[PDB]
This record gives sequence, C-alpha cells and structure tokens, in this order.
Amino acid sequence: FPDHSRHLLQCLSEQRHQGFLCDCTVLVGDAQFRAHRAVLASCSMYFHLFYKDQLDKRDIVHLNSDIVTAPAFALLLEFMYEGKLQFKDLPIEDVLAAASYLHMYDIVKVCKKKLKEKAT
Amino acid sequence: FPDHSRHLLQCLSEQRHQGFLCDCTVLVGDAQFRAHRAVLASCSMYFHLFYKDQLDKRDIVHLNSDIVTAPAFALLLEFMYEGKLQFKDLPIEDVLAAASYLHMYDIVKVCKKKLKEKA
Repeated sequence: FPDHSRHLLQCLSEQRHQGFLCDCTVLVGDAQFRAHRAVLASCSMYFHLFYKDQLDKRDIVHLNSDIVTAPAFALLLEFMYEGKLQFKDLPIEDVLAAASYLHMYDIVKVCKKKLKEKAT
Repeated sequence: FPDHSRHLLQCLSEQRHQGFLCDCTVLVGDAQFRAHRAVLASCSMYFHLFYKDQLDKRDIVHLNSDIVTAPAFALLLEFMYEGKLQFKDLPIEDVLAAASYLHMYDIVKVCKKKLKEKA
C-alpha cells in the first residue's frame, strides 16, 4: 500500500519529466519547464494561488518571476519529486529566494539556516 | 521526505476529491466522477492508452463501460489513492470485472481470487 504510493509518485515524476498530461507550462527565464498544474499547486502555494486565480477559467499557459534562479527552480521542482537534505551544490541565496517566490516548504529556509551554521 | 511523498499523495487525493485541475471527467453509469486526467493515466494502463488516443484531440474523458459497476469504480479510485487491501463489503465479482476492464494492478484480481478461494 505505501510502496504503491511511492511507485505512483515515481510514475507521476516520469510523466512530468516526459511531459504527458502537462496542465501547465511554467517558464521563468529562457528555460521552460512543463508539467501538471495541479502538481505544482499541491507542491507550491504560489502555484496554488495561480490555480485559485485560474479557477475563473484562466489559462495556465505560462508564468515568469524575476530574480528567481531558473537552475534553482528546476532543482526545486525535482525536490518536489524527491528527498530531503538535498544540497546539490546550488547557492543557498537563490535557493531561499526561489523557495519564497514559489512559497515552497519552509524547511528549505531552515536548511538555509544550516548553511549559516556551516562557515563559522 | 518519503513520508512527505505519502502525504503529498494524500493531498493530491484531497484535491482530486475536491476537483481542482480535472483534465478529464469520467462517468461510467448514472454517476459522474471528475478528477485529474494524469491521475487516472498514471493509475491505469488502459487510461494511458486512452490518454495517448486523446492527446491528438483534447476532450473530456466521458468514458463509459457497460456492466462495469460504478461503485466499484469509485472504490477503485479511492483505494488507488489508499491501497491496503480494502474490500468494502461490495461483491468481488463486479470489482474484479471492472479491474480487468480498466487493466488495473493485477494484485487486485489476485486478492479477489484469494478471497474467492478462502471461502
């Protein structure tokens, strides 16, 4: 039963990496990520607000945020479909910035505090 | 992190019970079920083939199968987000029939056969 949930999550991650049934296509910078709108909504509160504004039959065709690192955005999308304590070598500054812009899980910023405990 | 995956599955199931971002609306009998198309596609390979056929023509799923018990379909969607060998006192016959028509996980029909053999 729980292994079924993990396997359904993996299959949905494969469908998001291939592009099958992508209700939304979010592209902040030159790069373009496309996936289901409900996925980004359940993952990020900013996408949830976009879905609340899109309830009035708007088109989730695209979306752009300034000074939100696109590599960090891709890493955050992957982290929505992946595990915890994932540093992955990106700058914590842009990481916290993107996490806030997407209204992502606060634990990311908590890990940011851990980064502040890593240099002294 | 993985408990987060199970909880995200539960949250997506709550969103599917509410109806947010329903790319398809499947109604077999008198009842009408609405949820995300990608959910049914990831759940069932028959839905995957229907999605491959429907990719060229964005339509509402409105899929209907004769002699496929709609309560069994609702129980199948809910248990698809639940698992854990749920029987729900419904006749195993219609359950196995719908599961076979949908090409659901073989474990469903296997547990049906095990229950039919325990009697």
